[PDB]
Amino acid sequence: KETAAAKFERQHMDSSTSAASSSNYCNQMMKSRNLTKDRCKPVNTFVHESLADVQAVCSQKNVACKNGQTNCYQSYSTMSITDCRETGSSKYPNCAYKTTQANKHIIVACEGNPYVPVHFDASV
Ligand SMILES: Nc1nc2c(ncn2[C@H]2C[C@H](O)[C@@H](COP(=O)(O)O)O2)c(=O)[nH]1
Ligand SMILES: Nc1nc2c(ncn2[C@H]2C[C@H](O)[C@@H](COP(=O)(O)O)O2)c(=O)[nH]1
Repeated sequence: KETAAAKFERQHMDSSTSAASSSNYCNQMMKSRNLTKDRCKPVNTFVHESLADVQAVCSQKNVACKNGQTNCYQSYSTMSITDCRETGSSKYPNCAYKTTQANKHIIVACEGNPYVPVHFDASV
């Protein structure tokens, strides 16, 4: 019965590494986190920080979500992230991703008891 909180962690958290070490990281992780079974998800960001540090963003800078919701929050600090997005070649079910390492602020939507991230909105 996967909760939105848990779906966030499966799609976006990778606390086991400080950054993507190889150019194949997104192909391996998108598959292994189950993000290509229904379709190729076009864009997905992984965050290489502890869970507590990411959950804490829900008490940091309140901003508008891209869709106008008001329950989005931007990290005060940059975070280590991996941008995964489909390449030109990518075509379901043969998904293909480019791996880009970056240091950026994250913007997430939060909800719940506990009040935790449930959607990754953007990096800036
Ligand atoms: N839903 C969702 N959107 C993402 C995620 N990572 C980045 N984005 C969004 C932010 C931007 O709206 C868009 C990419 O835009 P750009 O970098 O300009 O091509 O993807 C993610 O993990 N989930
Ligand atoms: N609770 C909640 N879930 C959302 C929001 N936007 C997208 N989702 C859900 C739909 C999908 O199950 C999932 C997609 O993951 P993400 O890449 O984090 O947007 O997030 C939102 O604003 N609030």
